[PDB]
Amino acid sequence: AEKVLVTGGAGYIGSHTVLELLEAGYLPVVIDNFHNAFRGGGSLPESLRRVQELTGRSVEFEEMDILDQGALQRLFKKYSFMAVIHFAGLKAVGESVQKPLDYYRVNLTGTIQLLEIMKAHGVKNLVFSSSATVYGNPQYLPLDEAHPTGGCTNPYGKSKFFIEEMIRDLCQADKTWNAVLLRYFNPTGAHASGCIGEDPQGIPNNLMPYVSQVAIGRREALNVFGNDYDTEDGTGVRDYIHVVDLAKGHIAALRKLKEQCGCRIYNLGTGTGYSVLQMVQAMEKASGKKIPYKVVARREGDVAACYANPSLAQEELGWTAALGLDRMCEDLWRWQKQNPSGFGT
Amino acid sequence: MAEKVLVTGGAGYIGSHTVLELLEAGYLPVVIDNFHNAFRGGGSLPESLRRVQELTGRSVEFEEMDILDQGALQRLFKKYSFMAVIHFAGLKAVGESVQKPLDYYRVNLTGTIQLLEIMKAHGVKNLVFSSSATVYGNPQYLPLDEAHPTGGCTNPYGKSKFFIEEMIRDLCQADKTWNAVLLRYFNPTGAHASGCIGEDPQGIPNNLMPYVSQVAIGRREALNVFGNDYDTEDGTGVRDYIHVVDLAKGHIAALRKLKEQCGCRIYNLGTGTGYSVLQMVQAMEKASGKKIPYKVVARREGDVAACYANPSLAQEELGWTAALGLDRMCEDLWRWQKQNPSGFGT
Ligand SMILES: NC(=O)C1=CN([C@@H]2O[C@H](COP(=O)(O)OP(=O)(O)OC[C@H]3O[C@@H](n4cnc5c(N)ncnc54)[C@H](O)[C@@H]3O)[C@@H](O)[C@H]2O)C=CC1
Ligand SMILES: NC(=O)C1=CN([C@@H]2O[C@H](COP(=O)(O)OP(=O)(O)OC[C@H]3O[C@@H](n4cnc5c(N)ncnc54)[C@H](O)[C@@H]3O)[C@@H](O)[C@H]2O)C=CC1
Ligand SMILES: O=c1ccn([C@@H]2O[C@H](COP(=O)(O)OP(=O)(O)O[C@H]3O[C@H](CO)[C@@H](O)[C@H](O)[C@H]3O)[C@@H](O)[C@H]2O)c(=O)[nH]1
Ligand SMILES: O=c1ccn([C@@H]2O[C@H](COP(=O)(O)OP(=O)(O)O[C@H]3O[C@H](CO)[C@@H](O)[C@H](O)[C@H]3O)[C@@H](O)[C@H]2O)c(=O)[nH]1
Ligand SMILES: C[N+](C)(C)C
Ligand SMILES: C[N+](C)(C)C
Ligand SMILES: C[N+](C)(C)C
Ligand SMILES: [Mg+2]
Ligand SMILES: [Mg+2]
Repeated sequence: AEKVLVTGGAGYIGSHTVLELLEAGYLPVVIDNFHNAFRGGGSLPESLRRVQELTGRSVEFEEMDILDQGALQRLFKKYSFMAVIHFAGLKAVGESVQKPLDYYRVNLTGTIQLLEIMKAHGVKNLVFSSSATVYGNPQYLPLDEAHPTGGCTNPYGKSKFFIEEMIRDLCQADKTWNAVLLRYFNPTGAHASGCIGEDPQGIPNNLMPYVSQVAIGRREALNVFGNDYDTEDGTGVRDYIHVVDLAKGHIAALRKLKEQCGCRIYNLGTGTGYSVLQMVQAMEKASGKKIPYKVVARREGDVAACYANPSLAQEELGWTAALGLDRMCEDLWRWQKQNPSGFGT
Repeated sequence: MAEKVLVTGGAGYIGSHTVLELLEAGYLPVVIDNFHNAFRGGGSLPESLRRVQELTGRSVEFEEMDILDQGALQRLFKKYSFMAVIHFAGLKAVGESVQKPLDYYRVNLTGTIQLLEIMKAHGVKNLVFSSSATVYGNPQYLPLDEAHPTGGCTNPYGKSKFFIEEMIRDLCQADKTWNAVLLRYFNPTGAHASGCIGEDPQGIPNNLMPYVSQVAIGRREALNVFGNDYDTEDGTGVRDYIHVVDLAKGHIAALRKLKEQCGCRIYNLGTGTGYSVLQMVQAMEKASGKKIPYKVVARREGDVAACYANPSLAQEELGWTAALGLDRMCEDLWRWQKQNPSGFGT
């Protein structure tokens, strides 16, 4: 009746969201298998221990895989969840092209297993981590919720779109379900404290963490994936949104579920697009470092540009992304500088 | 021929017929099935397979198991050397799908993903998949060629088939070492000529033909025709009925194609000719010599007016075509029904 299950909560967006939830008086229970998150010293992952410290509130956590029915059943028997925020999954567009089965497995099969447990336990309130990739190659920009979905350019985007469809079907089959599908754009930045941030395990697939690792000196130079796109400078254009703003959108989503909203879909973006080179520039500026780069071939699955029309979320969720580029860059750099090796090494 | 061909859902309708064709064509099948929609034999083998053994004088290796059981699947791939996999296993009750979506996603999606993962792990990268004309969504033009748009399915069952195609297409695009033939079946009907095996619907049939045959035999009072106000010659739905034996043979063609290291290939398995509900009723009265009373009721949710294949690509590239006609299909269906009033058993 009270707890909020947060899958993949030790990750980038999840950790920030657990923070916001706690600050807002909610009671999160987090699960993660650490596939893409650093393991803390103690029971808690590093990221979560830090959130526990920043908020002053306990973080209930369990190490587990969403693909383990057993563990999930156990978890649901142990806690009385009121809702589920589902972040757990694989998220690299380019990797998906090469390892489709891993994506279908973790993203599709893992979500199906979670929905089955939820249904079984009567916890029919969900917030799902969707993505702008479900729009496939943009037919128009900015992207609104009315733009066609499907015809994705990569297996990851298909996996997200397929999940949206399953959810719509589930909601059609049972009107008692409420589900908010959040199509995020490109989150960046970090908690203002600089204590938590984006700390991928291994080499970063995302632009910004890679860029920050270059500025801090952990990486020699950034590889720019193509410069022959139909954009102002030829490099990819994305709608960067502060991870803090994005995290806050989850609280608004929780409120929407309480209205017995049914199945709803909202973009979570700023509406302002920035190119690869513009991001590098903003980061040189924030870090005071030179961010060497070189142009390589395009990365399969990538689109030239994508940015959101965030009006719907403002109208129905009463949410808007407050923070801008400067703030994103500044927050990112603060985290990087305070944590040159991320959470640990 | 020492390597084996794994046939999932092989105790079922299309699968059993396919197993028979594989044996006759010299392949060595290993069949798996969980009995979800197949009748348990008196012994270990499913009845359908027991009969296929007698009809061919050849043996069928069989293991009772669920594709969702990773442990059993992993053991299976250790036990045998497979050169290819023909994947028939799955749930197919469209109506139930609209009500139990997750069951459909679990069995069809998760089941396939597991199978593909185990195949990969053991170096088996040759697949034949049971797809369906439903992936084309509501027809935008007729006849339906492989290039007609896919997706936009109207029920979970259909969406699941489309999702599986996409996954396989993605796997093939990623890895040029994979070969996969996606077969879009249209409306399988008929039965093996011996009348020994056929479609054995569990409970009230959801498809037209078994409902028709069951009426003929008196197992059902009368046929309910789902609408007669469609934009068709007689107003009833039009479909491309294709003999299960021809369909089965298409799978042998598929194996041959895989041998060509064909990558991802997609072919319709239809005849190219559509027939209306009323036309099938008349053809069944002709074949059976029995009365088949009907009554026109409301349209059934999700039905399209007409659906039929463009069989050219299959003929030219898969090197296959349906040889059996309408009368043969009805005749064969009737023989099976007549000789087995209650389907399988003893
Ligand atoms: N970062 C981005 O730009 C975007 C992210 N998304 C989605 O948001 C979600 C969270 O993304 P991020 O926080 O950026 O990535 P992340 O990799 O930091 O977070 C995902 C978390 O899931 C965990 N995880 C992975 N597989 C798991 C499994 N089988 N069981 C349990 N935990 C598992 C990982 O260890 C990780 O902590 C994902 O679903 C992602 O696809 C969608 C759009 C934007
Ligand atoms: N009959 C038709 O009109 C069409 C059939 N298809 C597809 O062709 C395939 C075969 O169709 P049919 O022979 O008519 O159906 P069927 O139900 O007779 O055959 C499927 C077989 O799969 C087995 N099975 C189900 N779930 C299983 C699981 N989890 N593990 C192991 N075995 C399992 C069932 O027990 C059954 O013997 C299916 O994938 C179906 O969706 C596609 C188009 C048309
Ligand atoms: O080393 C790198 C990494 C990225 N890029 C480019 O930078 C941009 C952003 O790339 P990336 O951070 O990988 O983000 P996306 O591929 O746009 O996808 C992100 O944003 C999507 C929503 O827009 C989510 O679906 C994905 O999970 C999330 O990874 C693109 O134009 C990339 O080509 C480079 O040039 N070099
Ligand atoms: O009791 C019945 C059953 C069917 N019909 C009609 O007969 C036609 C055929 O219906 P049915 O046998 O259920 O076949 P389809 O709905 O066309 O679907 C079959 O063929 C599809 C591909 O064409 C596959 O996706 C399915 O799995 C398979 O069941 C349609 O016009 C129906 O409206 C009736 O009038 N009465
Ligand atoms: C029209 N667009 C392809 C430039 C978005
Ligand atoms: C006869 N065979 C080798 C083609 C199976
Ligand atoms: C194997 N094939 C040449 C008949 C396509
Ligand atoms: Mg390639
Ligand atoms: Mg009469």
